[PDB]
Parts: sequence; structure tokens; C-alpha cells
Amino acid sequence: KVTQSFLPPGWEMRIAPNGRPFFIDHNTKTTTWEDPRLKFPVHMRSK
Repeated sequence: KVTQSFLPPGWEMRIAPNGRPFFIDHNTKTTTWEDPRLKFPVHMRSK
């Protein structure tokens, strides 16, 4: 699919035992998988 693996500053790409790669941002302490829509601004437009 159109979901490419990239390594952005602060993020760390690892693999979860469930078989999905996850990105953990060491800046904001966040950890999630790269969702398609997550890559685009959703919360900062949905008001």
C-alpha cells in the first residue's frame, strides 16, 4: 500500500510482536503505528 517507511528525527522504528512496525517519538514520548490519515493533520483542522 501507499504507506512507506521513513525515519523522521526523534522517531524510532521498531517492530511490535503483533507483526506491525511502530514508531516511537522520543521527542513527544508518543508511540503509534503509522496510520495513513495520522500522517496528515486531523486534529488540527477538525474543530
